[PDB]
Amino acid sequence: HSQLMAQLVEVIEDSFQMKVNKESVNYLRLIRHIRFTIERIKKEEPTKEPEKLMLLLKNEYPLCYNTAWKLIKILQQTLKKPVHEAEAVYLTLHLIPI
Amino acid sequence: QHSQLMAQLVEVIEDSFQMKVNKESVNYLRLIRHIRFTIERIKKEEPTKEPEKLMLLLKNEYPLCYNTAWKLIKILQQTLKKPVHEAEAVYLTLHLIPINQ
Repeated sequence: HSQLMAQLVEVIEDSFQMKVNKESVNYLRLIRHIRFTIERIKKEEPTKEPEKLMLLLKNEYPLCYNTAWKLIKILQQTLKKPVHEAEAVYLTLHLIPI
Repeated sequence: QHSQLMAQLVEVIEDSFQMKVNKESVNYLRLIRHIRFTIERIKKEEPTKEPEKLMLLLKNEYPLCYNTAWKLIKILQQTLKKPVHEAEAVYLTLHLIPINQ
């Protein structure tokens, strides 16, 4: 899907008004994710909703991810209630901009 | 309140990122609002509809990456001629975020 991948890349460059770093880990990862999503779509297999997101966030933003978990550690120690993993995902996403 | 708890969460954030949060800024306010909601869901022991919640979060907080992901998803659907699920837009947004920055 050479022309398809090129077109997807162009939409991203136009939209974000940047040129991709084709050297970078983030880019290499994106193209691999797109190639794999193509296959899942062809096969009509479901997306993994949950624990997949966690690994992704850990790899893309280790510092925000681990920061989320230190927050959650303090919350558990204080409030004593269990913490559903989905909470580390939301916090990681709220921390990235800071 | 959870005032001291909040204060302690913010120090930890400041120290992790090697920064000072301007406590008279919109991003100090945004941050603590999201954090109080986390506390409330933990204390009250409430689960979230995770695909549903992420889509809402991303739309509000990463609107450029989210909207661009939806455009890509529609291209894939039209080219491959297959259904695409909502979860794709989410996982694709998360790969774009580090790209836009």
